[PDB]
Amino acid sequence: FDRAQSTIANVDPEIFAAIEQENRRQEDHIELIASENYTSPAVMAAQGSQLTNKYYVDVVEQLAIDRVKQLFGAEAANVQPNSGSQANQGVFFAMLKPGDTIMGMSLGSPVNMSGKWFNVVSYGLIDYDAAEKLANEHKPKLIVAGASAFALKIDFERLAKIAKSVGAYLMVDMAHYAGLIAAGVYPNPVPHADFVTTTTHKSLRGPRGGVILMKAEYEKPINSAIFPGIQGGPLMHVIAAKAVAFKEALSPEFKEYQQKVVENARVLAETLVKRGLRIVESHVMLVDLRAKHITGKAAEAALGAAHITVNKNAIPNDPEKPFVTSGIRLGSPAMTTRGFGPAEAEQVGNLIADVLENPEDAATIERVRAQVAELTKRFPVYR
Amino acid sequence: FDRAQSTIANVDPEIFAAIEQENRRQEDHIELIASENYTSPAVMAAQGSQLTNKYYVDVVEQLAIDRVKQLFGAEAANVQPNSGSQANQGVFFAMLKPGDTIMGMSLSGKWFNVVSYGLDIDYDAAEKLANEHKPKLIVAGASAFALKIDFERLAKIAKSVGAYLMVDMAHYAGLIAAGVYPNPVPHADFVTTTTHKSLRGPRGGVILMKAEYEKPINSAIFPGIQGGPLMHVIAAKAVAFKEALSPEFKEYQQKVVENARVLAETLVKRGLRIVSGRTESHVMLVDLRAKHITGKAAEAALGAAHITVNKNAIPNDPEKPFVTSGIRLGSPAMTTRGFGPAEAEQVGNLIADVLENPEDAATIERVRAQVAELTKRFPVYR
Repeated sequence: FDRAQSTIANVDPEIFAAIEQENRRQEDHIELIASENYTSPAVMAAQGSQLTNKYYVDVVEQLAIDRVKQLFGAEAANVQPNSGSQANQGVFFAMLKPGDTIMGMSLGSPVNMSGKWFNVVSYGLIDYDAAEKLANEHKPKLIVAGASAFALKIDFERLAKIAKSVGAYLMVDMAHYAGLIAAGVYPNPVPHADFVTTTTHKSLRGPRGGVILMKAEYEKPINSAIFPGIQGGPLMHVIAAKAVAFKEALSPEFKEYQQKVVENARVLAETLVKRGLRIVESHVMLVDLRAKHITGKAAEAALGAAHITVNKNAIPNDPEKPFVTSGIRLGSPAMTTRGFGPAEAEQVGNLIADVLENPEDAATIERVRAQVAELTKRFPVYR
Repeated sequence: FDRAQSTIANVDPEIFAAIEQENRRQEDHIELIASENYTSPAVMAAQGSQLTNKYYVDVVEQLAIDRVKQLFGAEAANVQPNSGSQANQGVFFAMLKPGDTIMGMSLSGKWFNVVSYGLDIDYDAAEKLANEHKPKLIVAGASAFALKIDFERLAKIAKSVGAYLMVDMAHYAGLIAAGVYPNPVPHADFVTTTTHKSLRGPRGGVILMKAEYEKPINSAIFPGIQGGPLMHVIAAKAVAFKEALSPEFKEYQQKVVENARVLAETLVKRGLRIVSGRTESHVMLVDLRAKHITGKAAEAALGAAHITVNKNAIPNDPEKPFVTSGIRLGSPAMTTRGFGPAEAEQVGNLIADVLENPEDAATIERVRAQVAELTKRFPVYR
C-alpha cells in the first residue's frame, strides 16, 4: 500500500513511477485477457516481506505444500518452481534423460518443449484410437496434455490408460483452468495423472509462480532433482504468498467467485451474440469478428484505445494472416475479481460491440472511455 | 511494514505468525553467515507491488538490465533467473548440448560430463587437465576470488582449448561493484551472480554476457530459467542495482571489509587461526582446532547464544564432513544493520567466549544477553 511504496519514491523515482503507472493501468482498464487476474493484498504483502532474506522443511513451505495437496487431492507437491514453465520443465528435468521421447497432445502447445534436449512428437487434436496408435509408434516416456485437454473435454482416465499401456508417464498442465478445477467446475486430472503442473497466478489468483503435483511414488524423484541443493534457495517470500493464495482458494468464497466467473462469461458471450457477434461453461471465449468487418488486430487496438484489454486470436479457418487474425479471445476472471456481476458483464458486452461497430470513430471511443471510467471508479481493484 | 503485512493477519494467521517469527529471528540474531544480508525496504516494497499482476522490453526490465550492465561494465545482461544456481544453469543449458564436458575449478552427470580441477595456483596443471578433457566450458567460482586467480590468464587457457569461460561471482559481486575485488567481466564470456548476498538485493540471479551470447541465453526453453518473468522481482532487482551504483554502497563495502578485518584480528587475539580471509575480504574461515571444538559443535553453541555461523571444513580436515573443524563467517549482514569496528570487536570476543566454554550454560546465557543488547541497539528494520 501507500506507505510501503513510499519507501521507493525517493531512492528510485524511475521504478516508483513505473509502479504507479502500472497501478493506474490496472485500475483504469477493464482487463478481459483470460489469463489475467488481480491477486490479493495479503498475497502481495507476503512476497513483499522479510522472507526474502531467508535462505528440514520450513513451516511456510509445509503450509504451502499441505494446502495445495488439499486443494487438488494430490498425493504430493513441490511448490518451488517460479513459473508455469519452470514447473513443466521441472517435470522433464526430474523424470527424463536427454533424448527421451515426449508426446504432446496439442491444438508451445501443450507446453514448450526443447527439441535440443528431447525427442518431441505431437498428436494434433477426440480420436483416442489415433492417439493410442501414435503412442505405440513412438513409445514416449511421457505424454503431456494442457489447456486444450480441458477445452476439448478429454477423458483423463482414458488417457491415463493409454499412457500406462505404452509405459509412459501422464502429465497434465492445468494452469489455464486450475481455479475452476479447485472449485469443482472442471474435471480434476490429479487422480489420473502421474504429474499435474500449474501456475499459481491466473484463475488460481495467486502470486506468479508454479507448482508440481505428483503421485507419492514420484515425490522423491521430483524432490531429489527439484530442491535447493540443485536450483539454489527458493523464494520463501513467494512460497508464503502461494500459501496465502491456497488458503484463499480453500474457502467457500473462492468457490462462489469461480461460479460468478462462469456466469459472467456466459452473460458476456450472450450479450455479444445479441449484438451480432459469433462465439466460436467456461471462463473464456473466442469471438469471431467477421460480421463486424474488423480484424482481430484492429479490434484489439480499438478496444485498447477505449480502455478495454483483449487479445487478438486466430479463429478456425481464419482467412487472415496469423499476425492479423479474425478474432479476439476474452475472459471474465479479472473483471469478476474487481466486483463485476452479471449486470456489469452485460454492460461490458455492449461496450465492446459499440467499439467494434465504429472502431476509429473518436466520439465513440470517448463515450466508451467515459462509460468504462464509471465502471472502474465504482469497482476499484484495490481500496 | 506493519500496515502492509497486517493485511495477512486475519486472512491467514498461520502465515502471519510465520512471518512475525522470521522477523523476530532476523532481529534477534547476529547473522554472520557471509552470504546473508538484509535487503532494503524499497527492494521489498517493489517485489510486494502490483507488478505481480502484469504479464519489446518492459521499462522495468530495461532499467534493471541497463543498471546491471553499468555496474559491471557488461556488454549484455539477462535479469530473469531466480537464484544464483539458476543463473548458472541458464548458461549451461543455453550454450551446451547434452553430454558436453564442463570443467569446474573449485576448492549434473545425467546432462553433462563434469570434470573438476581441485584448487598457489597451478595454471599449467589446470591447462593440462583442460587439454586432456576438452571442456566446452570452464567455470570458476568463489574460490577463484579467494585465491586471486588471474582471469585474463584463465581466459587464455579457455581459448587455447576451445572452451567458454564462465565466472560465478555471487560471493563477491558487491565488492566487485565497489571496486574492492577484480572484475571478471572483461575477461569472461559469461559472468553469473546472485542479486542477494553481498549485492544486497532481492533473492534472484543475473547472467552477464558478451554481446554475441545474448540471443542463445535469452532463447533457451530448458530447464525453465527463461519464459515467465517476475516483473515485481525484476523491479526489485532494478532498485538494488541503483543502490549499488551509489557512493553510499561503496562506503558500505569499505565498512564491510573493515569490520571483517577487525573480527579476524579479534579472533586471532583470542587464539584462533584464520585459514583464509584475514585481509581484504568480507569473509573468513576459522580453524577451531586450538579450542578443541568441532565446527558442528561451534555452530550449535553459537546458535544457542543467538550468533549464526556455518560449520565449514578446513584444508586437510580430520573430521567427518557433517562435523568439520572450522566455521565460516562474514561481516555483510552485521554491517548493514549498523555495526562498526567497536561492535565487530565485541562480536569477535563473544564468539571466542562461546568457543572456549560451549557446554557451559552460564557462558551461553551471558553471551546471549550481550547479544540482545547489541540487537536491540542496532535493529535491522525500523
